[PDB]
Amino acid sequence: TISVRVTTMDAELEFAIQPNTTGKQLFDQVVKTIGLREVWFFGLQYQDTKGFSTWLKLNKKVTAQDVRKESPLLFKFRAKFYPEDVSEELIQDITQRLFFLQVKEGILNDDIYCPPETAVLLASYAVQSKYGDFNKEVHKSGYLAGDKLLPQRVLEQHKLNKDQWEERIQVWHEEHRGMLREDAVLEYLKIAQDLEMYGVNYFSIKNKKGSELWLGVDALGLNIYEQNDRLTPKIGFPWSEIRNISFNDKKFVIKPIDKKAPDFVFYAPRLRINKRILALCMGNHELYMRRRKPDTIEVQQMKAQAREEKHQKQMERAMLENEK
Repeated sequence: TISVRVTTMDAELEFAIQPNTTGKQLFDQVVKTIGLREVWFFGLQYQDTKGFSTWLKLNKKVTAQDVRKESPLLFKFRAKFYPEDVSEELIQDITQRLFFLQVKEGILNDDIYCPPETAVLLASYAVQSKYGDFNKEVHKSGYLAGDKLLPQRVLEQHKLNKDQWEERIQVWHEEHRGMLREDAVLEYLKIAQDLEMYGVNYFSIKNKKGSELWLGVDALGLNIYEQNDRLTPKIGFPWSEIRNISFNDKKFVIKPIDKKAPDFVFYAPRLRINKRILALCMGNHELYMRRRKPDTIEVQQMKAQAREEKHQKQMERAMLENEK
């Protein structure tokens, strides 16, 4: 039997599996352990035998995928898909917290572009989540001096020092007094989800002519970007307009729903990456159609459980808040 370590954005988990264990059986233990039921967004990422970041396929034996000759096997539990609207679609506090931490990681390392003024508001919600209500006795000058709060490109391209950035974040921290940490997490996600790069998987492609471009795959559809501008799509293909996505030997074809419009063609060189593109397209299209049908009874019951858990946590805080 095989020892496994799974890291979420804020937890270490240890498991032992049979060598016959599928992805789905390992994944099911992870989500049961952390109490996550919104499982459709998530997957297990690992570094393969060549050092490439790889999604574990749930419908295959773990040890048959290109996992390393390590012990224990290491995985990262991460969101693979994003909702169109966090308010509507992230039901559980755990789901909200794991999206929050994964997105904030990508904001702070400059993976997800964020203008300075937005970075300050995001940081103010991250502070409310970490520290709770501002109190001028504890949150003295320097209270944020030890925190990674802004993207490096925001800290670089300005001549404000550490102290001036902390003062700007504090103004908004003070404004969030009375906000539950979980409500700050949600307000963070509501701002982040409107960023141009939020929830976009980028891939390096060419058109027929050989112009170097980017493909974006996201919740809403496909986008084509100029090489030097990953913020503004030059062309958009909503999932509602895509009949089929396929590739054969570097050549991708996007067939439209309107059978009289032409196909869109692009080229991507790596078989490994082309499979990953196809999997994100099929996964994003399936969730696009699913969120346009009515909530399953299962989802209604998760919504109920979440609302009751939230009501219960309020009662407990009411009881403690009262004692003194």
